[PDB]
Amino acid sequence: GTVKYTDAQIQRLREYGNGTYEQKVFEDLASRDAAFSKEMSVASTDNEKKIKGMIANPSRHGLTQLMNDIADALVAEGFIEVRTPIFISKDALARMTITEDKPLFKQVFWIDEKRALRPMLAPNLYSVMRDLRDHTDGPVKIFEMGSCFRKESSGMHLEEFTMLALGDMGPRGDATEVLKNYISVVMKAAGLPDYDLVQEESDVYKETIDVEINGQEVCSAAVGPHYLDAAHDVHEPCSGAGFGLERLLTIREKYSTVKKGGASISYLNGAKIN
Amino acid sequence: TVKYTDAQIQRLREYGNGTYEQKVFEDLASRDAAFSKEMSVASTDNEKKIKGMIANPSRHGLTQLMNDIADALVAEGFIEVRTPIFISKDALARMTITEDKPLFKQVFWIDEKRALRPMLAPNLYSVMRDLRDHTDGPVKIFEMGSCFRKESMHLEEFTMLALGDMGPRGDATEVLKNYISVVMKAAGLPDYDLVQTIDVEINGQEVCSAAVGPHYLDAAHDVHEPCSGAGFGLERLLTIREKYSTVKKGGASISYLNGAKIN
Ligand SMILES: Nc1ncnc2c1ncn2[C@@H]1O[C@H](COP(=O)(O)OP(=O)(O)NP(=O)(O)O)[C@@H](O)[C@H]1O
Ligand SMILES: Nc1ncnc2c1ncn2[C@@H]1O[C@H](COP(=O)(O)OP(=O)(O)NP(=O)(O)O)[C@@H](O)[C@H]1O
Ligand SMILES: [NH3+][C@@H](Cc1ccc2[nH]c3ccccc3c(=O)c2c1)C(=O)O
Ligand SMILES: [Mg+2]
Ligand SMILES: [Mg+2]
Ligand SMILES: [Mg+2]
Ligand SMILES: [Mg+2]
Ligand SMILES: [Mg+2]
Repeated sequence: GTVKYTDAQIQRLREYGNGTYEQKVFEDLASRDAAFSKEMSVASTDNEKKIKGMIANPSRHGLTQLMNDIADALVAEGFIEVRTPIFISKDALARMTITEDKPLFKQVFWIDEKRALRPMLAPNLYSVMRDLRDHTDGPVKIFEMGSCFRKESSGMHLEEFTMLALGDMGPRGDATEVLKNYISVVMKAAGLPDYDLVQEESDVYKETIDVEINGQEVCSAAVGPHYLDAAHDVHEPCSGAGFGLERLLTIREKYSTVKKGGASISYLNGAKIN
Repeated sequence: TVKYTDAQIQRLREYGNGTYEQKVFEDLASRDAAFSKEMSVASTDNEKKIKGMIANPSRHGLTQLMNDIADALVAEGFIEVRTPIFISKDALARMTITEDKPLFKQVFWIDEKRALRPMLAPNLYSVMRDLRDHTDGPVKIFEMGSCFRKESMHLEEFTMLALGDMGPRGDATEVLKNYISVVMKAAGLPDYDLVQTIDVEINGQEVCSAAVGPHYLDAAHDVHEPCSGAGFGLERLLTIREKYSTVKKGGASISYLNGAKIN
């Protein structure tokens, strides 16, 4: 038939269940509602089994594990892991071209008149990369994993999310080829070797190369552009990429929403505890 | 006798991780000679350390400390959790952090109803209680993450380790002291003092506060679960272990990287 679960039913099923409910079709409302009742019980049973398993076998958190898996792969390739402050300045945002008129500006959480929660890692990474160039003539390769914040409103969007951002200044070889190779290192280390690279428009970067899995963006990457590099006193080929770690984990683990695999007081590693 | 001047101490600590406050000199000329030499050594040592990190990169020192402690706690039966940085005003109020408490004035507000967490306890206690709804046995969990406080060994953003144990125990104080030992040994700081609630100090500097039975976290229930917990400042632990001359060098920064100044 053509009858689907209602939007409310889909939300109720996804609360405790990680099935693919949006695909189901039914002949009529009675059959839809009977199937909903059955699948709500399955979802709750499966959820409880997962919680009992985590209690019986304590483990590192799934998001922490993914971070460690990727970070170890990048260190093995000669990337320095950095940690930078969550607070950044209004000026730092302006140097990314994120000023009052831009849409991303409206998504920023301000702490005071001059400081904000970072919505991206690039401002701090540009700073650190430029300073590291003072200490070497070779490539400068760094990465950070940490929380970024944006006002949002819900598909694959969190207000606090974990970005992995990498930067490579002065790469040996063509900057685009080098960028594609480091994307490959990350994706394989994350357990997601199958993905598409797709050119997309960008307010900040003009054009990005995005990593998409079945049409879902999990990363944006860019070489420069020159104006952005020069705004950070960078005067050589440069590239970087930013990955959404909860998005990666959600896709790999087949969680039905993006809210289950990261930080939460309701979910733990895909299962709802309350 | 003369010591390094206050300005000389600050200048030496900018690039250097020596212990400069103890040095004594016979006269200004010898102080100034020693200062010039120690400044030069600190700067060259710093440059070499940065060149070594570029040449042979490693996991960040703070990330490594988190992993070392986390490994040890999971081996002891603790579940790792991650909770949001944002918490509600009501959650703080249930913490007893109300408009009158001095910590309240240290809170970074995001809007009228939400703040950056100044500690991990409110979220950790909530998660422990919910996990206890799913088992008959005790629940032991930990989190490591950023907390935020307006401040004057203090950082505005710092990394807390918080661990908790809820449910049937038996000699809760000795069990809590053992969890402290597990963390401190895994961090590479086996020598410390317990002080009085229990505080952990190294040479007089607080690095952890711990408690049995903080039933104030649970005003919503008449009957409480037994519980204990402990909170550690990870930058403080790393600074002490690595002998960095300030607390600003081992954690998150755009001027320091693993103890060394990059600008
Ligand atoms: N609110 C969010 N929640 C979770 N992940 C996010 C969020 N915003 C961005 N990301 C991730 O961070 C990566 C780099 O950020 P960025 O390129 O600025 O995202 P974006 O273009 O705003 N993505 P989108 O909002 O889906 O169109 C993205 O590719 C996502 O994987
Ligand atoms: N601003 C800060 N910067 C770094 N570490 C901190 C900070 N505040 C607290 N900590 C650490 O977090 C642990 C638990 O927090 P808490 O018990 O609230 O600290 P506290 O009593 O305010 N300590 P203090 O401010 O040194 O007197 C402390 O023992 C410290 O190791
Ligand atoms: N568009 C997303 C993802 C993205 C794209 C290109 C980037 N290029 C860089 C170059 C140098 C240093 C850091 C970066 C950086 O993080 C970066 C991040 C965002 O920024 O949120
Ligand atoms: Mg967006
Ligand atoms: Mg996009
Ligand atoms: Mg994008
Ligand atoms: Mg204090
Ligand atoms: Mg204290």
